[PDB]
Order: sequence, then structure tokens, then C-alpha cells
Amino acid sequence: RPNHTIYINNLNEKIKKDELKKSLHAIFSRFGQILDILVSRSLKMRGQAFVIFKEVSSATNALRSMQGFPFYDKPMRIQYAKTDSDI
RNA sequence: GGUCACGCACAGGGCAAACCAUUCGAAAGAGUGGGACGCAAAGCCUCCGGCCUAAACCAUUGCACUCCGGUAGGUAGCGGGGUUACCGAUGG
Ligand SMILES: Nc1nc2c(ncn2[C@@H]2O[C@@H]3COP(=O)(O)O[C@H]4[C@@H](O)[C@H](n5cnc6c(=O)[nH]c(N)nc65)O[C@@H]4COP(=O)(O)O[C@H]3[C@H]2O)c(=O)[nH]1
Ligand SMILES: [Mg+2]
Ligand SMILES: [Mg+2]
Ligand SMILES: [Mg+2]
Ligand SMILES: [Mg+2]
Repeated sequence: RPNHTIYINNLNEKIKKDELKKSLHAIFSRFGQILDILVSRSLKMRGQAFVIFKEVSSATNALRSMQGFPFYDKPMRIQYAKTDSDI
């Protein structure tokens, strides 16, 4: 189940792309090295985020310590992602 | 001369990009004033395609690393199409 990238769900869809990036970057940065944060506001990608950590241990700590977290008045739903391509 | 085209001019000229000031706007962008990159319809119109914006509303819980909700607004100086018009190369 565990993975380098975490998949963040049920996000407030009214927050702009670049404010959400910055807000996620300042929150999850303490858990470990963040490679990139994937956020877009298209129909299929609304309310969603992919936070990529350099190591799984930091991602597991990120997933468990902040699951169900109140974020812009919405519960954060964290599960693992399936395949981190990029490069 | 008319009409429909056309732009090698002539002639009166017309408009105004970027930038700046200011107003409106959530934004894209628009108005007004200065200002000219250009423009033979760079006059006018969102009917079709593209591009740009996302405040409100409706819809959407969606696994991405081409891009993509409806809607609403915008660009006519992004094309196409519609419409109106000045000059007239011994002009076609
Ligand atoms: N009266 C008239 N004359 C025409 C027309 N078409 C061509 N000409 C003549 O041909 C010249 C070159 O035209 P252009 O290559 O379209 O190049 C033009 C054009 O791009 C632009 N321009 C000038 N006036 C206008 C205008 O009222 N509307 C537009 N869209 N462009 C203009 O400036 C350039 C130079 O203009 P000019 O010194 O007048 O010089 C013009 C003019 O003498 C027309 O429909 N009516
Ligand atoms: Mg002249
Ligand atoms: Mg002016
Ligand atoms: Mg003409
Ligand atoms: Mg308009």
C-alpha cells in the first residue's frame, strides 16, 4: 500500500492553484523532502493534490499524522498514490 | 455612371499597438486622456472555430504528470462568416 507520493482528497475547490500549492508546501515540508506538488483545477482534477516525498517513511508520517485534518474548513483525505512518473 | 471585385497609386484623410495616467471589473479585459507598433475596412456585429479569464451560480469526490464541466464574461488588432463605406492607377 505505501508509496512515495500521497494523494490528497476532499480539498476546498475554491482555493486558487498557486495558493493551494504554497499552503500545502508550508504544511507538509516538515515531514521530509518534497519533490513536487501536483495541483490543477480542471473538472477531473478539482479538489485533489499529489504531494511527492523523496522517501516513503516521510510520506507514511505525513499520511498518518494529518489524516482528516481541517483544511479550509474541509476534512483532508489522505491515501497513497499509484505511480510517480515525472522525472 | 452603377454593381461586383481588386489595391500598383492619387487625394482628402481616418483609426490607434506597446507603454503611462485614470476610471470600471473578482479576473480576462474594457472606457477615457496622452501616445503610435502597425492597419484598405485596425468601421460595426460573437453566428462558427481558436485563444484568454473564473467572482457568483449550477454541477463534479475526481489517480494526474497532452489538454478538457456547464455557464458567464472577454478578444472583431486570432481566424472564418455577416454587414456598411472613402479614393479609383488611360485603373479591372
Ligand atoms: N482610398 C483608398 N486607398 C487605397 C485603398 N486600398 C489601397 N489604397 C491605396 O494603396 C496604398 C497602399 O494600401 P495598403 O498596402 O492596404 O496600405 C495602407 C493601409 O495598410 C493603411 N491605411 C491607410 N488608411 C487606412 C484605412 O482607412 N483603413 C485601413 N484598414 N488601413 C488604412 O496605411 C497604408 C498606406 O495608406 P495610403 O498612404 O492611403 O496608401 C494606400 C492607398 O493610396 C482603399 O480601400 N481606399
Ligand atoms: Mg496619404
Ligand atoms: Mg487615443
Ligand atoms: Mg477594400
Ligand atoms: Mg464587445
